[PDB]
Amino acid sequence: LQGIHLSDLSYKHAILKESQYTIKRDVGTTTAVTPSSLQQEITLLCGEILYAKHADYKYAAEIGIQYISTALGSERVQQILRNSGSEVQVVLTRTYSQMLDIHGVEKSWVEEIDKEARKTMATLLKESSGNIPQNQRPSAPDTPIILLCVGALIFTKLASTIEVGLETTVRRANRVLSDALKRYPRMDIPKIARSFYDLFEQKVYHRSLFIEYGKALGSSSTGSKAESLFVNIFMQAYGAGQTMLRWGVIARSSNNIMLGHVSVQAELKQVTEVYDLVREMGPESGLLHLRQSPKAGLLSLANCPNFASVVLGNASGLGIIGMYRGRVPNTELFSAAESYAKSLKESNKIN
Amino acid sequence: LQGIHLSDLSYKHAILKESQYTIKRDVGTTTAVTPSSLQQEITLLCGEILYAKHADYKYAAEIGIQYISTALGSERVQQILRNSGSEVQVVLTRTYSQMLDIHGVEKSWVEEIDKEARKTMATLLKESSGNIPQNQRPSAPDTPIILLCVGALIFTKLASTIEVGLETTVRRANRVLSDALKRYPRMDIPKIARSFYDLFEQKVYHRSLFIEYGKALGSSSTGSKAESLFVNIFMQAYGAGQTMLRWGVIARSSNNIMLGHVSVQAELKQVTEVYDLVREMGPESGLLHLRQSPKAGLLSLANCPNFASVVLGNASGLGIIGMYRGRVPNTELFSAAESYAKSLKESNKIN
RNA sequence: CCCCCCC
RNA sequence: CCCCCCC
RNA sequence: CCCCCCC
Repeated sequence: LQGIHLSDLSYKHAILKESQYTIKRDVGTTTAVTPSSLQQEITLLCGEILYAKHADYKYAAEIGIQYISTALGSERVQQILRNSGSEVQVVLTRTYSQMLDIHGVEKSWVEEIDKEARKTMATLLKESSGNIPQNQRPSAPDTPIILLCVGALIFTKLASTIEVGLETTVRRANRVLSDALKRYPRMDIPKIARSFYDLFEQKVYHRSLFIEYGKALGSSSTGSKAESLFVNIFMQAYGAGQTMLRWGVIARSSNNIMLGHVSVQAELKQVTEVYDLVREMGPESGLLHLRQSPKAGLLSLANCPNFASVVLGNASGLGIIGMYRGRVPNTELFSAAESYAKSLKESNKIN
Repeated sequence: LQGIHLSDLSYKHAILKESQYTIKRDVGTTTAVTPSSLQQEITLLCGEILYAKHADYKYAAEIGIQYISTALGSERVQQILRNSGSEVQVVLTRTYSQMLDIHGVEKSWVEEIDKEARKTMATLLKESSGNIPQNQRPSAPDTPIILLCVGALIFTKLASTIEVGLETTVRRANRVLSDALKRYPRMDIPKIARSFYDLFEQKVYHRSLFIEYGKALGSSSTGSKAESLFVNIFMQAYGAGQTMLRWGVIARSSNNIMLGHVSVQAELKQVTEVYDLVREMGPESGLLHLRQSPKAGLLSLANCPNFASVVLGNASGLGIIGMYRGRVPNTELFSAAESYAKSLKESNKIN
């Protein structure tokens, strides 16, 4: 019975990877970038969104991506978008009287944001004592990273739903971005997070651009505290969309007894096949669901309902499951595993 | 008695593979493609089929394949059709007053679809408040993928019959494509599925084209949710036409005792020969029945009636068999295996 | 179809 | 998010 | 002849 063996998942991945034809999408579309020579200007804009209370926050995500384009460069951004499987043609950014004319961003919106911020600055300078510290002004150099930090908070929740993503973004930004909130009392994290979620859903190639910024930021030798925060959040997004694999390795670490049941041991073979596929893809496997790479879904453990039920039960017993909205296929295994996991958690055994 | 050994299946595959002559079919036939430069137009068409209620849905499959041709490119599509063993000459697509003139698709049909959709758009804009969201309009960029998703749903049922294929397509599309159904309330999945089944049966080389799209989609680094859904369904079609091999490896995983009977052990040798042939073909073995490759049928286990009866009985015991319409050659083994499989399923044993 | 928690 | 002492 | 279920 040794030769009755199939190896379907390896075959599916082999078909998907060895393709001699390249897909083509977004052929007639264009997007905006800003060259690095305008960074000192875009910083102002990226901060002139933050300390004023604006009626419309529609293109804040585009301004964050513009700052990313200044950091990487126009040519590198065009190359990344082209190599992301999307033939979107970059349109450069110009200046006019100075302010920016970003492609796809109406000049009325930029003028409105600038005028609102100038009025707020005049109000906070006329009434107050004129003692604005160095960190409270819009031209601070970490403001674009603070906006990209809101973008990165909503980035970690791209596998989740929109409402959960916004709630988590606001909840985590009231604490993660406490210092920026103190510096800028009136920054509307909900609306900026909504703009960033809309951008990531509509223009999916900007997810690849956003990931390249994380790499270009993580590889740097030095950085400010805003950039260190951004990289921390970006790496917190790494295993997004594959929490089932992480909880499975957690269950294996917990030495759950129900892993030895007959059906779990039956499915362990193809489970190990999924993990082998993870290793085969390697470091870029974690970014599959963040990029919405169609190759994602080869890592799904949905074809092993009993293993998934045991792992979810173990997670629920340890309290890791939290408020996870996933499905439990086999409820009896789930309840037994949850009970055993709680029993193991309660007991304190030391070797 | 060691030398009394034949190895017929390896010899049959050796004859089939080592052929110095190439077959020629469809010599005088032609088909239509659309170059990538017209993608932004074809998208409109592929969506202008979806939100209106059309009397005739005859060429919807051809419009989906046209979008595939835009994605891959005209030259790559001609090369794939030529390398699929079919000498069909691609005819390019032109525009006229703008609309498309697709070869083999009557201009009356395209005009009818466009006019019906325009009338529906006028009716839903005049009566309603003129608040059409960004996802509900025909020019949405995932509409061609939604049509190809209906095509992929009926693609997974090409080994099955037409009526079963249509019923399964409608049943699965009411849930898989729920979001598109909400966005486009009036999309007739039955008629579009009928058009796609007709296309796949008549023009069999388009199955190869359709498979190339799946690969060109799976190899991409990023994709929208429609394309991720399409790749998920396309990979769900992988082992199509060879569920007997999958249920055999399932039975081996179940450690069915009746695998050790005399006749099953007699046939296990040539069964292992079939599985070895599967490995010999490798990753492309799963797509044999989807492509209607004549080499398919070398993977048939119909020459092992007792092994097939035991495997089907095991599947019926575990409940996997569902409503499978296959034949049970040896009924006694089938009933005993089904009884044992139910007994194993009922008992809950943990190691 | 997949995904879905917390930091 | 991370970090947080003493020399 | 082969294929035939569910997701």
